[PDB]
Amino acid sequence: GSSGSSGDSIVSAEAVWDHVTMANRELAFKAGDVIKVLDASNKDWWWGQIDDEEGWFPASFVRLWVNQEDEVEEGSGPSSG
Repeated sequence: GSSGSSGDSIVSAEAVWDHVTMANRELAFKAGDVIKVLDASNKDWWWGQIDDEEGWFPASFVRLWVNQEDEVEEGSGPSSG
């Protein structure tokens, strides 16, 4: 047969940077695209689901929404005469 379940928690991450891919398989997106995490078996490998697009996206290149961490980095200095 086939059965099974698991905690009901939906995680939503946001592409921090453009993750280009030479292959179609990989779920490509642009900084901003919001992907819906379905399963997170691996430690740094989860399957994402986009409105039309679908595939697996890197967790090391995305920023979680329900994150409990705070980083300090903005960067500045455009130019100076």
